[PDB]
Amino acid sequence: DYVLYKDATKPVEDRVADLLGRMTLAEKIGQMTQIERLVATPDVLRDNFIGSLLSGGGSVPRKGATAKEWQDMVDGFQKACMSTRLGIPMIYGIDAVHGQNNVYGATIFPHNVGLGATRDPYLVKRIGEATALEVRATGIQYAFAPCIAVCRDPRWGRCYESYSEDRRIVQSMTELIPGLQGDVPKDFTSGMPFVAGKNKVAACAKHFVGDGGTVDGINENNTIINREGLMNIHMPAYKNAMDKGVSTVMISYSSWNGVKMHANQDLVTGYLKDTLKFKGFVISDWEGIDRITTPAGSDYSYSVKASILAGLDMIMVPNKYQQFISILTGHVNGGVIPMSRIDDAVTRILRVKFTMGLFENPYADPAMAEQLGKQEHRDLAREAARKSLVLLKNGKTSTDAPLLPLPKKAPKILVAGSHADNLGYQCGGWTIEWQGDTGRTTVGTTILEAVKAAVDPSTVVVFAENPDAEFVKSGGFSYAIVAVGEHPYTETKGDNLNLTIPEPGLSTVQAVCGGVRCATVLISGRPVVVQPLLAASDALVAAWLPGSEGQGVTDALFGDFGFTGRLPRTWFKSVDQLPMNVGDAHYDPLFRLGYGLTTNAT
Ligand SMILES: *[C@@H]1O[C@H](CO)[C@@H](O[C@@H]2O[C@H](CO)[C@@H](O[C@@H]3O[C@H](CO[C@H]4O[C@H](CO)[C@@H](O)[C@H](O)[C@@H]4O[C@@H]4O[C@H](CO)[C@@H](O)[C@H](O)[C@H]4NC(C)=O)[C@@H](O)[C@H](O)[C@@H]3O)[C@H](O)[C@H]2NC(C)=O)[C@H](O[C@H]2O[C@@H](C)[C@@H](O)[C@@H](O)[C@@H]2O)[C@H]1NC(C)=O
Ligand SMILES: *[C@@H]1O[C@H](CO)[C@@H](O[C@@H]2O[C@H](CO)[C@@H](O[C@@H]3O[C@H](CO)[C@@H](O)[C@H](O)[C@@H]3O[C@@H]3OC[C@@H](O)[C@H](O)[C@H]3O)[C@H](O)[C@H]2NC(C)=O)[C@H](O[C@H]2O[C@@H](C)[C@@H](O)[C@@H](O)[C@@H]2O)[C@H]1NC(C)=O
Ligand SMILES: *[C@@H]1O[C@H](CO)[C@@H](O[C@@H]2O[C@H](CO)[C@@H](O[C@@H]3O[C@H](CO)[C@@H](O)[C@H](O)[C@@H]3O)[C@H](O)[C@H]2NC(C)=O)[C@H](O)[C@H]1NC(C)=O
Ligand SMILES: OC[C@H]1O[C@@H](O)[C@H](O)[C@@H](O)[C@@H]1O
Ligand SMILES: OC[C@H]1O[C@@H](O)[C@H](O)[C@@H](O)[C@@H]1O
Repeated sequence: DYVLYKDATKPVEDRVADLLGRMTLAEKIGQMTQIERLVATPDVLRDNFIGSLLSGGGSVPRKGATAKEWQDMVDGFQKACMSTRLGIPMIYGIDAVHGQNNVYGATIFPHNVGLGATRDPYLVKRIGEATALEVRATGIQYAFAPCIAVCRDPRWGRCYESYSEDRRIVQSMTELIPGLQGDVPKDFTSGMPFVAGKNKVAACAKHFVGDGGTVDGINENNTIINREGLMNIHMPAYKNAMDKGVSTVMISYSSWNGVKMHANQDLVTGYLKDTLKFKGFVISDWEGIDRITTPAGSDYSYSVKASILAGLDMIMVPNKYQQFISILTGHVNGGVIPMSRIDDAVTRILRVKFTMGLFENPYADPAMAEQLGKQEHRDLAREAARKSLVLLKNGKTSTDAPLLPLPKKAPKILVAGSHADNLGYQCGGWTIEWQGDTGRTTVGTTILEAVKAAVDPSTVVVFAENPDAEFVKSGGFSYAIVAVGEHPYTETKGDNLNLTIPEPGLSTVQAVCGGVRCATVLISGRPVVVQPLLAASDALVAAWLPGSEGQGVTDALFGDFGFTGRLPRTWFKSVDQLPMNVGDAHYDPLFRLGYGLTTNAT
């Protein structure tokens, strides 16, 4: 007879209910299971009725794989899922958090902290739009973004993933969501999931909640704050996310007052689901349920019970799916987890899948492949990088000539520093590899290449990675541009109690600026100890992690555009002051939140 769930003209809620009523326990638990492409095979996907796949950081089909290679991979998995009895399409997720950043040749946008510097939500919406297109270029339908953490301590390894220490700025930047997913209809019910169709992707507000509030910025640790503080600082942007129809929410590894977020029924069910009326699906973080226990994974049976009873809908396993499925099945057969809980998880997963059009377009569109790295998107990334730059100093004394903007025509100029010609360094973490990497890892333009592309043909450009003082004094240079800063990092590898840049960095700046007027470009995920760099430099720019389009930097250095970025975080005098945020009783910054010098276009 007629099968209502397969009928594209029927309302989503009717299709969900029709399909849910047909499913076995195995088919239901399958929908709740998300696995790594690394453990996926056609038989695994078919036999376990798997609901979702992901690529973790650096999980790619081949080094340098084309958009088509990605589409073929995703479609191979989909074909297996579509061959099950009910033919429920899988959804494939990835960390597309500054562009489609795992993919070779994808446009890499500035990381979130630099976007916060722009104070430009429409720019961020446009970045969401371009990112959706590059993700769909690779056949992927689901991006684990935006990170709406409000980072309250820059010692956190993920501080660069947070738009600001100020929740109001994070709130405004939730415009990423309708960029990724499309604008919701007039009349939209807050908390319903939304994706416009096959040219958009499902978004994910993460990581719920207080991931940016942990003690001493220790990643995955305890956020110790009263309910009023949680609701005033860490929660607000989730409500903007509900209003904008975010499709999914990912749970944080962190704890709130000692309770694991992955086990917190009060917040996940009581608050997110029952108060905010969230109707999309709630996903774990990677091995998030394993980490409820200490040691992690020491009581996986408890991990499954605690997380599923808390209200999580989809588990990012991501590897040991057999153990997950077996344990969850046993809990349901034993009456420990009720069928109502399973039915709720599956209703939410199917709701997102039907809403986004996945049953109508389960396969990739080969005509989208050319969206990857498209020049228009690179032009956008270049605009964003330029807008993100914060000018901290432009002259050593109030009476010096301003150094910036620099002249494009000069006899001889010097470009120097470990970050001047290093694409990997300028992109930072979550670029190609999970932790990012060094050197030419993708298609882009380094600061050195941007300088050579910008200057008059008569300008001789000399590159020296780490010149000594005599080299500079003898070189006959008009000025120097020196780029230094942090190496790429992600998650706990970025936790850092000293916040001092690696050497050589300061030593290079001192050698260069001691011999010729210099503009220092600081590449970092966060404020770092900066007084010695300032003391040496004529001009200093905080460029954050500007991504693949290094011409964004030189657009401002050479005065094609004026500097406009403003600090989205407090710049501390000393790490012993931390945590120290705008509005604090004792607020003694080196530069306040909102500080930024300006220039005018030449
Ligand atoms: C402030 O605190 C931070 C965080 O705790 C700390 O930085 C970390 O230091 C660790 C050692 O103390 C280091 O762990 C080791 O890393 C070895 C390899 O490290 C290189 O490659 C990784 C990526 O694979 C980078 O992240 C590192 O920055 C480092 O990169 C190299 O750095 C040199 C010097 O600038 C450069 O010339 C190279 O080109 C560059 N290489 C690359 C590929 O980019 C590893 O093999 C060891 O087994 C060990 O695990 C850890 O990586 C680092 N984390 C970072 C930077 O995010 C600071 O202390 C050190 O800084 C490093 C760079 C080094 O110079 C140490 O001697 C410093 O003490 C702390 N600062 C202080 C205490 O003043
Ligand atoms: C030389 O540089 C000056 C400093 O940048 C610049 O004056 C600024 O111009 C900008 C852009 O027009 C002004 O921003 C606006 O401020 C409004 C009032 O609050 C906002 O409602 C606007 O939205 C806009 O704010 C920006 O929105 C985007 C976001 O990303 C930014 O962070 C945010 O600032 C800004 O207030 C001016 N600042 C000051 C101190 O005056 C000069 O531009 C002048 O000439 C033109 C371009 C015109 O816009 C004038 O109003 C402006 O004063 C610039 N001079 C020249 C000759 O180019
Ligand atoms: C926040 O971070 C702190 C610091 O990492 C966490 O405390 C640490 O927890 C680990 C257990 O995961 C402890 O390691 C264990 O130590 C015992 C010795 O007592 C040893 O026998 C075990 O094999 C294991 O290595 C570690 O000592 C401990 N450190 C401190 C200073 O307490 C803390 O649990 C984190 N909090 C949250 C909510 O995540
Ligand atoms: O080390 C590889 C894996 O580690 C995980 O903890 C990261 O979150 C994944 O993105 C990554 O694929
Ligand atoms: O790679 C999937 C997930 O891995 C986790 O380790 C990170 O915390 C998330 O930000 C990421 O989306």
